Amino acid sequence: SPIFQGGSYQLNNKSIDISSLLLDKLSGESQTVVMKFKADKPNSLQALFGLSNSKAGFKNNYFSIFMRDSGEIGVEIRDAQKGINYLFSRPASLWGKHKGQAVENTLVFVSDSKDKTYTMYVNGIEVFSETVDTFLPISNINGIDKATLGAVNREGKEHYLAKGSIDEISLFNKAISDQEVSTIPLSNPFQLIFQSGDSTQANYFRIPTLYTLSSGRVLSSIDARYGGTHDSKSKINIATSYSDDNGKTWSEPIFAMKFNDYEEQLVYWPRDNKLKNSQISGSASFIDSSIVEDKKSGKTILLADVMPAGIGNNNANKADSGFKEINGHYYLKLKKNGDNDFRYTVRENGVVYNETTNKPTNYTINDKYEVLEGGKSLTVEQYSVDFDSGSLRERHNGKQVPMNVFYKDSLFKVTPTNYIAMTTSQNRGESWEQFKLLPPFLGEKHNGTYLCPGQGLALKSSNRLIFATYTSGELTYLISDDSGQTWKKSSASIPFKNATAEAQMVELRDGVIRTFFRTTTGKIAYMTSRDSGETWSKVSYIDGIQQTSYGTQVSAIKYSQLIDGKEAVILSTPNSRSGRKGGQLVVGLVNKEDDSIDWKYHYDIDLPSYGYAYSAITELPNHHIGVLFEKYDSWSRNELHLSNVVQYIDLEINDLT
Repeated sequence: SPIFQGGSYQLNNKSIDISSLLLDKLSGESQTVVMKFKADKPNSLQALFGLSNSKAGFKNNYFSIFMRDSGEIGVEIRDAQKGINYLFSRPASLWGKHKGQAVENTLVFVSDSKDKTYTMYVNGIEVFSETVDTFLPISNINGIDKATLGAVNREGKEHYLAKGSIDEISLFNKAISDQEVSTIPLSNPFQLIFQSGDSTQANYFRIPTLYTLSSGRVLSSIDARYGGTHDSKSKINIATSYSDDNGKTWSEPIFAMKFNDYEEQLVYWPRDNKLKNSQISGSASFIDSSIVEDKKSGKTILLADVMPAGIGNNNANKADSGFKEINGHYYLKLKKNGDNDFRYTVRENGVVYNETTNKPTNYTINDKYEVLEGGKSLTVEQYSVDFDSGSLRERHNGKQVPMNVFYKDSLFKVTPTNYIAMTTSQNRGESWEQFKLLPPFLGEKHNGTYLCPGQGLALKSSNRLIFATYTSGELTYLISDDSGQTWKKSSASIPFKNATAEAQMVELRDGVIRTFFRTTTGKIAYMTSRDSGETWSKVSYIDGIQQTSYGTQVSAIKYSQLIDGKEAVILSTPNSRSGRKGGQLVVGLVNKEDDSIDWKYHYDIDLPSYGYAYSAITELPNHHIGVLFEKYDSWSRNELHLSNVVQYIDLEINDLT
């Protein structure tokens, strides 16, 4: 079926000409390129493949498949006479190295004249799909006379010289279907747990977690993000999946926490500069999850932040908890439609009580935070979103759903601020219970704290459960000794105002906790408790790892085995002062005399220039390490709204050292 096939070409800053093999075979208006290639030391911008008009006066007449040392992939399709200059790309589409060896990437470009569409897949993932009104076949460019590997020949000179290798290349005079694409063999160093088109119906995912349960099951949680990769305000649900075989295969995702005020739509969110900041603005959401397992009860516990309709971090009421204190007890406040003030509370058995007239109403709130009148369920109409009119529209879709107090159309509404909720599973992640709000920890006039995403900590020698959270000026550890039925706080002051101090904990020895956390200084910080978390030391910093000024979540575990005769801690973080890239696992050996850590080994996840943001790590039952991570720069305004960049890998200790 192919018109051309070649192999083992080495690109060392000198192009290979293949004109007399390929050019005379190109025909018709549809084509497909399949390319298996390695590039572990790429130049800044380099072409892998070129079709050009190399004659003087025609320098803007070519097709190329190009890559950047940031991991971006794209095509150019240019014809000066037709007036067409197409450029399509997506960042963070590529792999560089895995376990000291160059990764073979599989690229498939489809040029389809019947539908007027250009489609790119890398490593089995669709990275762009672009329909045009004036279609330009790649073979139909005016005066093409060269086919080149490792450059584009423009006016006689090699432009975009490449470093790398093309192990295999094939061309077809056909636009192959999405069915035929799925049958091309792949050499992937990674797998997917959550992905576009699964049961969540979210097209985006952020904020991975991983935790190894006592049965050997590995559980993962994540943000299922509907309106692009934007934080709240937006539509976001919390989804989960588990593996019963050391991470080799994963279950179909379910919801741990979800709202029904807006539809679950799989949407292609715009990436152009005019529309990319569009944000879903009338929906409730959840954001940032954390997991722990409780030994005594056998329950699995998951917390996440909760945002009412149209609320997120920058518009949330900072001077209000959402609760009223009436003699040491806390009651959720509510505002009725037509009132200027919060005149109601939710008392015992969900009774809506009028604070102004001190009388109970005919309304109640159920365990699901839904409103009943005289025992009868009230409803609201659902919204859906679209870009059909050229901008974002949010509108009623004709479907009735239970009236919830976090919803925009509810007769009774909560304070517009941030909350924390918990759910539990009694079957290790196969189903999740209805969520319950946690109470305020810092008083009536203080907004909720922010949960640190990743793992809670279960102390080895006791029944103590701890979840780190942050707020302005401190880490607020939430402690429960009774399977999450009651909670208390433990504050640890930090020398930063308004930092995103996302924290993760390890147990060095019984009752001894070291917490590693994100700061605003470009260094990872730490503090120790020898108290089982009652009291905390001052702050110190890690040398040998760099972050940016705004910083990035760091994951941390205590390994179960000795390395070079000593106990070991493993950290996962970007190691770069420029952006969220240069991902590492760093292995530290503990000194038994003073609890200091000697960071002795630094393992390269991929190339220094390739994206790496938030991450999850766990020791798998077989002593391997599982890593689930954002493989892109999640801060950059150039890398927003990418699908299937949250990816999973498996490593062994001997790879790291």
